[PDB]
Amino acid sequence: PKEVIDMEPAMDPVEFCSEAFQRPYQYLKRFHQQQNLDTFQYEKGSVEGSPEECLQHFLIYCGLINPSWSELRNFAWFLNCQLKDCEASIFCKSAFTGDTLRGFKNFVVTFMILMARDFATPTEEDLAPFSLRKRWESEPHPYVFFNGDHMTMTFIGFHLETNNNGYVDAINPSNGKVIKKDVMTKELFDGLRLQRVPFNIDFDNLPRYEKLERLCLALGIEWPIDPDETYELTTDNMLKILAIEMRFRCGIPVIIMGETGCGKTRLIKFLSDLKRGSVEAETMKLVKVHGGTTPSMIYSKVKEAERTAFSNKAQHKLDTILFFDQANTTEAVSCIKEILCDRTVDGEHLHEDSGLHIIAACNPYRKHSQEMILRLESAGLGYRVSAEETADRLGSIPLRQLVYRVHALPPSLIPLVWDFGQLNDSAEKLYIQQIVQRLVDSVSVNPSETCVIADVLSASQMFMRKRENECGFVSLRDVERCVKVFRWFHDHSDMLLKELDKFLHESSDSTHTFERDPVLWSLVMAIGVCYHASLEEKASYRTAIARCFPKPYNSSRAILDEVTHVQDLF
Ligand SMILES: Nc1ncnc2c1ncn2[C@@H]1O[C@H](COP(=O)(O)OP(=O)(O)OP(=O)(O)O)[C@@H](O)[C@H]1O
Repeated sequence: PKEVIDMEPAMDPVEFCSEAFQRPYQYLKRFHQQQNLDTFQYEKGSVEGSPEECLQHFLIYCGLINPSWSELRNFAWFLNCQLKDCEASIFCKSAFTGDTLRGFKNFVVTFMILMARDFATPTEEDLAPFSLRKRWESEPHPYVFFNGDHMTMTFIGFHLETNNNGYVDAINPSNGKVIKKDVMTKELFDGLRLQRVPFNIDFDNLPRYEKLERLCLALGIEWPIDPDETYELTTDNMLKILAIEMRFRCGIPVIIMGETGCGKTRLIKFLSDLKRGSVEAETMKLVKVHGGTTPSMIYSKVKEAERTAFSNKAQHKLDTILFFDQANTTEAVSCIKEILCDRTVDGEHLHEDSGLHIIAACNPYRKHSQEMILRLESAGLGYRVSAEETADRLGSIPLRQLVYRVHALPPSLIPLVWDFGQLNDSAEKLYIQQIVQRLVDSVSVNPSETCVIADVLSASQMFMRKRENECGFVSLRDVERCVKVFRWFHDHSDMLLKELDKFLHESSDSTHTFERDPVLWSLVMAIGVCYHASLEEKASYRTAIARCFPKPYNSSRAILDEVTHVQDLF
């Protein structure tokens, strides 16, 4: 649109005449100039508005400098869905019968623009179109939703704090951000407190049952039941799940941006089982996408997913989900593009009344450090094909040097990706503790040493992050692979220590003739095998992990001699 307004139609005649554009444009027409929206809107007709001026309105309220037609379509579709929920609620009639809820609808549209800023506004030289992430989940995500079945709403992701001029402003939790001055009138605030709206709630100090009730209301689930409670449900995860649900229930394609460390599959499975509750039908459908996947199997799997989608919907009245993990490593990433962006599989249209939501993932596009590139090229014999002559690149850089071998994400997906988070390590250690308490089975193993195990796991993870390069971003993937290693080492830690003492007695002096913990030595083995085995700067790791170790192995020499002794034992 930005490059047609000057020289000149532009809008689709059948789409302007559609409600998905007429309703947002009608509301924007009434709101651009200042009129009370108490009048009855959405006549189920076509207003005397022009497609050109409609495009002008959506441009001046889209904010981003150079929007494609896809981004305008996303904005308008999202805004239409949200205003449809607003009209479906009895709050317009609530204001009519209250006669003092004035200023409610201007706040409604302003907050709509805010959450649209959230949703339909994203944004090395060749990685610049991809790695340049202006907004992360470490940003304000003000969210409001209208719960269909009942008459209670949910205001998540922000706070309402009394302003100095008598008003109430949007203050984000855990810090001070004073965005959106003068958004509402105090009569709306009074009517809201008359309506007992759950506004300005810090969800970090609310019970699991109550937060699940808040979700089920927000997720529109009636008679909620709690399917899983072994996963911590923080505020940011709530923001993510509501973001996904809004995205795929309004119509926006939902591509997921994040690294392997972040928990994405777990969260979507959580959402799917919350939607399902107790039916035995297969709702979530994981698809493992990898660097040998060709379009035939993706097309076939999507077809079978839509088949099982009819199966679920027609005779269960349920909504299912199909998921793709790291759906970027395939040379057929664009196949995922036509699957999800324009709703067409292998040239065949995907039915909106079938009942199915497609969610795909993506890896972050970032080049390795030159230090580990030297490490790789020096791994004995160098690579067969050098970088200048590698055919499978994305730009001027081979996939061999990237942190994930990921091909160029096609356009019309860049305006769609949105990051889940970097796993800031504030909740990393808690998840590690949960894993090490769930899968170690330490009912009677070590009442307090489990804290030490989790802490040294987090310390090693921080060592991995506190270094310019990493193997493959094995964050929260090597820990859930090494808890099992630790459990195995403890399970056989009985004859191992006996053989250790025998070997050290029959082949060494009295220095290695001391008792060792069945756990701490097992911890030394787990760190030696999962983490200390791979990296080539082992001295630094030995000196930077000896801190979290207790008295027997306070230094690097102790850890090294223990690992070497066990290798010699085997
Ligand atoms: N002039 C227009 N007026 C209204 N909507 C438009 C206009 N042009 C495009 N759109 C909207 O843009 C959306 C995306 O466009 P479309 O799928 O044709 O993109 P594309 O350029 O073919 O995609 P890609 O290059 O990613 O394959 C369509 O669903 C359509 O509704």
